[PDB]
Amino acid sequence: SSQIRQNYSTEVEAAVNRLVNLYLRASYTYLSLGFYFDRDDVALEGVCHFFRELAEEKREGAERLLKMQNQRGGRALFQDLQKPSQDEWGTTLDAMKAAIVLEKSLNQALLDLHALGSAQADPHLCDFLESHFLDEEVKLIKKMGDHLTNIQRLVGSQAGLGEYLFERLTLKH
Amino acid sequence: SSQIRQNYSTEVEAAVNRLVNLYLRASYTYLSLGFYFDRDDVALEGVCHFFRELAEEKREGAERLLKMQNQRGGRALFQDLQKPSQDEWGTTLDAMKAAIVLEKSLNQALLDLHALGSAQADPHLCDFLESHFLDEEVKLIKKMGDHLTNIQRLVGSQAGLGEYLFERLTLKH
Amino acid sequence: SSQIRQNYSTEVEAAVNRLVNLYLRASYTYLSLGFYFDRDDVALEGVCHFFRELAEEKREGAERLLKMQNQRGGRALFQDLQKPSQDEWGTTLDAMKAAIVLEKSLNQALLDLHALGSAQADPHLCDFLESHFLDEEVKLIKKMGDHLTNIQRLVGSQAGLGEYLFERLTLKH
Amino acid sequence: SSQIRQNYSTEVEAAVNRLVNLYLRASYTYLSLGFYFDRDDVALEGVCHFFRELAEEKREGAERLLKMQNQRGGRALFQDLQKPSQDEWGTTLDAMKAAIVLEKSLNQALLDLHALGSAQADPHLCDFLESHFLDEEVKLIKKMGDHLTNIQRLVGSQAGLGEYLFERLTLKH
Ligand SMILES: [Cl-]
Ligand SMILES: [Cl-]
Ligand SMILES: [Cl-]
Ligand SMILES: [Cl-]
Repeated sequence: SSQIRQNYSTEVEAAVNRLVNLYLRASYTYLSLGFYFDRDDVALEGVCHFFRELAEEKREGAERLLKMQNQRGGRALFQDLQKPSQDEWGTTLDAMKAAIVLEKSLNQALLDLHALGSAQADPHLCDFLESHFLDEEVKLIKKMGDHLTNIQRLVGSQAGLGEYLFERLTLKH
Repeated sequence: SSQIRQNYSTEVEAAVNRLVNLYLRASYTYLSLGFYFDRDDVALEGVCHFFRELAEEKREGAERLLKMQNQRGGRALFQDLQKPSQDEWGTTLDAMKAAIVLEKSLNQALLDLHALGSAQADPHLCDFLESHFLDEEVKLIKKMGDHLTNIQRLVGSQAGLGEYLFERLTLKH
Repeated sequence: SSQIRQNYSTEVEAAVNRLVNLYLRASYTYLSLGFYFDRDDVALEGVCHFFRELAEEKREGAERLLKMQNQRGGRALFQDLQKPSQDEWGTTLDAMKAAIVLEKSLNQALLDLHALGSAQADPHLCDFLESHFLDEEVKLIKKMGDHLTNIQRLVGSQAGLGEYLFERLTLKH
Repeated sequence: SSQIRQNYSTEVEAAVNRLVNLYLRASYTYLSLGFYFDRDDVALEGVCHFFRELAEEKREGAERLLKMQNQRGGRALFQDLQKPSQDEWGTTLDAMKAAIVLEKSLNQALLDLHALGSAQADPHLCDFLESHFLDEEVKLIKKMGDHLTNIQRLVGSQAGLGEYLFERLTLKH
C-alpha cells in the first residue's frame, strides 16, 4: 500500500476514479460518432476525423488522471463502461449538439471535482485540473459552439448542400 | 517648448490632434467589430480577422501622426475616446457597410486637413498625408467596395450560405 | 446568444468588461507618456521606448481578456475611454512614480476580480488571471521599483546628468 | 541650348542655382565644424564625425539639385562660395545651436522655392523638393533639437563632464 500518500482524501480518490470512467465513456461515444460518419451512406470524412480525434483526446485525459492517481498514492479502480447512448447519430448538426451536451457534462464533473478539492484543501489536485483540463475544456466547447453556429447557418439555407460545404471547408480532411 | 518649430501653424497642430482622436476611435470601433465576429453565436473567423487587422492599421496611423506632430514641434493633446456607435454589428453586410461609412469619414478628414495645409502653405504636411495616408485610404475603400459587392451578390441568393462562403473563400482565415 | 456559457456569472462578466476598460485606459496613458518623452524639449529616447512598450503590453492584456470573455460566452461591452490624467508628465522620476501608481491600481483590480471569481467558484477565471496576469504584474512592479530607486539615487546627486545616464545606461535605446 | 525644357521658368532656374550655392556653403560650414572638433585642444571625435557626415549630406544635396537642373534643361551657374561665418566654434552646445540656425535657414530656402514652384505651376519641382529634401530636413532638425536638449541638460550640471558624456554615449565614434 502507500508509503507516499499525503493530503489525498478518500473522497477525491473515489471521485478521480469516477472521472476516469466518464472520460473513457466519452472516448467510447466519440469512437461511435466517428465510425458513424465513415458509413458509406453518411460519408462525411471531415466529421469522422473530428470525432476520432476527440476519442483520442478523451482517452489521453483518462490516462493522465490515472497517472495522477498513482502519483498521489491512490488506487485506480475500473468499472464497466456503458455503451454510447445512440447507435446512429443523425446529421452533422444532431451530432455536434450531442457532443456539446457531452462536453458540458464532463466540464461540470471537472468543476465538481475542483470544488471537492478546494473544500478538502488539496491544492495539487486543484492545480492539476486547472493546468491540464479546465482551459482545454473551455476552448473545446467554444470551438463546438462556433461549429454549431456555422452548421445552423448552412442547413437553414439548404440542408444537404450546407452539410457538405461545412465538411469540405471548415473541417480538416 | 520648441526650438525646432518652423512653418507649422497652430491650426494644423490642432487639426492633427483631432485626427489622432479620429484614428484611435476608428481603431476602437474595429476592435469591437472584430470581437463581435468572434462570438460563439456569430463565429465568422475571417471577418473577425479582417476587422482586427484594421484596428491595428488605424492605431498605427495614429502613432504615425503623433510621431509627425513631435517632428514638427507641435504638442500632442489627447482627448477622451468615444465608445463605438453600436454594441452589436449585425451581419457581415451590415458590418462592411458600417466600415465603408467610417472610412469615408476618415478620408474626408484627411482631405480637409490636406486643404488646410495647402491653404497654410505647409508642403511637408501635404506630402506627409499624400505619402502615408491618402493612397492607403483609396486602396482600402476600393477593397471594401469590392467586398460589399461580393457579399450583396451572395446574400441575395441565400443569406446564411452566402455569408459562410464569403468568409471561407474571400477572407483570410 | 449563448449555447456555451457554463459557470460564468453575470458579476464576473461585467467585471471583465470593466477590467478591459481599465487596461485600455492604461494603454492610452502609456501612449501619452511615450510621446511626451519623444518631444524635442524632453528627448529621452529610452524612456519613450519603455512606455511605448508598456502601451502595447496593456493593449495585449485587454485583447486577451476580450478573447476570454468570448471563450466563456460572455458579451464584450465597450465604454468611453477617459483621457490620461496629465498632458505633461514632468521628469523621468515623476513619470516612473505615476507608472507605479497606475500599475498598483491595475494589480488591485486583478486581485479584486480574482476574489470575485473565488467567491463565485469560477476556477477557470481564477487560473486565467494567475497564469496570464498576476505574475506579469508582480514582475513589472518589481522592475519599476528597481528603476525608481536607481533614478532617485541619480537625481539626488545632479538631476540633469543623472537623468541622462539612467536613460543611456539602464533603458534600452 | 534646350530641346528638352518644358514648363521650367527662368525664375525657378535661377532660384535652383542659388539653392545649390546655399547647400555648398552649408557643406563648407560643416567641414569647418568637423575639423574644429578634431583639434588636439578640442578632441571630441563623435562631434567631429557628426559634422563631417553633414558636410557630405549637404554636398550630395547640391549634386542632386544640379542633376535636376540638367534634367529640366536649365543651366547650372556657379558663384563664389563664402567662407564659414566663424573660424572657431566654441563648445558642443555653441556648435549645435549654430547648426540648427543653419538648417532652419536652408529649410526656409526650400520652402520659399516650393512656394515659387507652386505659384509657377511646376509640379515636378514641387514633388522633387517634397520627395528628396523637405522630410529629410524636418527629420534632421528634430534630431538636432533632441541633441540640443540633451547637451543643455548635461552642461547645466557640470560642463566638461557633460560634454564628454554626450560625445561618448550619444554620438557615434
Ligand atoms: Cl447503458
Ligand atoms: Cl459616445
Ligand atoms: Cl476624464
Ligand atoms: Cl564672407
